[PDB]
Amino acid sequence: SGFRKMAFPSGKVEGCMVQVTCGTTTLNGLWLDDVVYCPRHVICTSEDMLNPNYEDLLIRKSNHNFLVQAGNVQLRVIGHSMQNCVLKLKVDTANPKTPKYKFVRIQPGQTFSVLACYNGSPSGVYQCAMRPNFTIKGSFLNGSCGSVGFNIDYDCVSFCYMHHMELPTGVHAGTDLEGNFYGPFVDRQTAQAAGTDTTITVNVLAWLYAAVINGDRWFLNRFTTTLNDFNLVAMKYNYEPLTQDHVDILGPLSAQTGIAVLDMCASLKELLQNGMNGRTILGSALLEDEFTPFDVVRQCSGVT
Amino acid sequence: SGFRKMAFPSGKVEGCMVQVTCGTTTLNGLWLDDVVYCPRHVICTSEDMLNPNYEDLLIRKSNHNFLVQAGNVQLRVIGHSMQNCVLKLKVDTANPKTPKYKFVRIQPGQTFSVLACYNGSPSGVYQCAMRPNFTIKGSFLNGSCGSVGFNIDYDCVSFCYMHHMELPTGVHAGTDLEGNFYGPFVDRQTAQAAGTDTTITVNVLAWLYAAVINGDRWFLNRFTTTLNDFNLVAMKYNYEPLTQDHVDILGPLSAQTGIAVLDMCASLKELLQNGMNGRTILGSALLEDEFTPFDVVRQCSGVT
Ligand SMILES: *CC(=O)N1CCN(Cc2cccs2)CC1
Ligand SMILES: *CC(=O)N1CCN(Cc2cccs2)CC1
Repeated sequence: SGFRKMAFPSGKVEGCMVQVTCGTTTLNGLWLDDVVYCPRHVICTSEDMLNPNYEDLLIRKSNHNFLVQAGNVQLRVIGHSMQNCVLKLKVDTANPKTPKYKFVRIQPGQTFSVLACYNGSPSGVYQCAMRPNFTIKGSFLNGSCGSVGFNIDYDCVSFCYMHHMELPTGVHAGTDLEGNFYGPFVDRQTAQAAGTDTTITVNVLAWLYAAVINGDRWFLNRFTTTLNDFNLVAMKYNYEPLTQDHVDILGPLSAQTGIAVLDMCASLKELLQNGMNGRTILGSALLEDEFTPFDVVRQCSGVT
Repeated sequence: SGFRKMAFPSGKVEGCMVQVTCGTTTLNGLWLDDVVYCPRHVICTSEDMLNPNYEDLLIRKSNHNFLVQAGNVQLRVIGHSMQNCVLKLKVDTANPKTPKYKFVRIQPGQTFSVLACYNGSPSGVYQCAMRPNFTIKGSFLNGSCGSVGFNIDYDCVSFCYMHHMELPTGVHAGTDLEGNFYGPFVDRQTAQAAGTDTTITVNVLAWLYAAVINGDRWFLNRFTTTLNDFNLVAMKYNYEPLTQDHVDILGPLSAQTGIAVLDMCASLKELLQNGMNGRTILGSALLEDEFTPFDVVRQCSGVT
């Protein structure tokens, strides 16, 4: 028992982190097979970041200008190309620690682990979610760019995020491993404001199921609701509308606990309207929305 | 910017996890050099757990009865001994992935990362603190015992915890790597109740400093207090008394932010007496106490 914000074991990803330096700029790169992936803004000076023309800036860079270092050993760059907002640096050596991997582009509401790195060296691992406004709430200082987000399915790492930017509001923006940003963000030092950070309703319900499984049951009530009635309340509280697809995904949690999804919706509706009244659920005083239904099942069953 | 509950990268510890089976019982073991460490309750049947006499039960076990498997390869057990509540199984092969390591016994208030494992296989990593009542609030199902808690200082892993038990209240108890339990807990299926889970005051203040560094400043007020005045409030709210040692440890955070430790104490005092009023600090609606002053400095500076 017990329920924690848990990240995937990071070892498989630690074996892929390298340092990439171009001129005076240093960030992280992801070494998979004979390719090192990194944000294209590694070619920029802080002055270039104002209105960069990446294709033009890249013309002034040759293979020998990209310094790639894995631990204390240098990798030889034999090619470079730009794909959207990432650079792909072909090196002459395949990463011997390359795990089974995939590049996936996640949807908002999906969670992942981040291995925050500086100078190609891992500093820590934490769990994130792709917010409905396509930002993530991470922990990233200067030098952390190129750190990646991932999920693991037994022995295959699905990389889903690469860190590129911090908005003036302290929230983060990045790309998938094809270099396409999540949301409307651009790799430029300009005014970029995030939209409404709505709450991921299906995740809150999954977390309420985890609370019941782990003994926290005070919030269970004698009520039920419908999807349409619940959604009137979800609209008022800036929660994502709940769909039948979300109800279907909560099926296994409903089956395990014996609590119908719409009854859990009614508990969530009372929690939104009445508040917590100074009480906690799984050690939290707010409704947690960065656990998906799959994360709850995984943690509650002990998948390795 | 951004501040997250961050665990250490787990790779160094993943390389040490093995499965240990004795009879019909399977849990995790920690393989360092040619020794595998695991909870001594691996020798028990659920029936033995009621009132086990470990020295007597161990007499019926020989080296060949301890099945140790690292991945899909079996390790040969050439010796076994009991040290307090852990068994040390000497194997004929040194773990080639043994990192630089130390065994440390932590104090309450200290934080650490847990690599939750099942059948010697890592499932996830999360951050914990040794509570003032010597329990930890983890996420551990049957089979998770033998999972370890650790801190890393650059390339040396300091192992501080090994999972052994879950109390009826859903909280966890375990030992250091010498087999001595934290607190008064015993490895027996008996009535064991935890004492008051008081809040780690110095950790809350460190986290308030992290909030100011990361932009959350609404709780800063025009007041100050003394250690004795603050402690009258800390007593009322089940917070640990603050000492001059704690004030000294907060020195670097005070220096960085320009906020005197006693002024931050006064902010915390108002937060305790007035509550949050529906507001949040670093995405939390309660005062977080599982970040030490050292964790805050580490995360805010990017130590790898
Ligand atoms: C994440 C990180 O390391 N940095 C340093 C480089 N910086 C370049 C810029 C991208 C957009 C505007 S400036 C991003 C943050
Ligand atoms: C943590 C874990 O794997 N388990 C299974 C074995 N169980 C034995 C007992 C220890 C004290 C009472 S029963 C502990 C939990």
